[PDB]
Amino acid sequence: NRTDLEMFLKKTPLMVLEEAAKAVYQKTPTWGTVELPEGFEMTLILNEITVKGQATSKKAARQKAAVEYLRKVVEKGKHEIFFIPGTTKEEALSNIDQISDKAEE
Repeated sequence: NRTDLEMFLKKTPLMVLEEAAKAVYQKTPTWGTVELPEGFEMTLILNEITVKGQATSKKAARQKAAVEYLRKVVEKGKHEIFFIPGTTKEEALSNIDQISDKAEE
């Protein structure tokens, strides 16, 4: 956000996490890989927010996890963890949602 370059690097969803964990506590995020009959479960921890997601792929495993985290933020009116821009309600949701879709092109 500070620089246009950041917008470009925002190509991946993990960029939002790296910036969120950093701008909030200047600390890196925590990931965990589980092996269960269901497949693989990703555990994401962020200071006070912790989320988990089950998936059959590694790429989709983290993506789903990083999303659950962001959601908890909006609920606590703290979407500004890194500065998620949302002129309106749907803008905040829709904005993030696009960060996931833009994963490809």
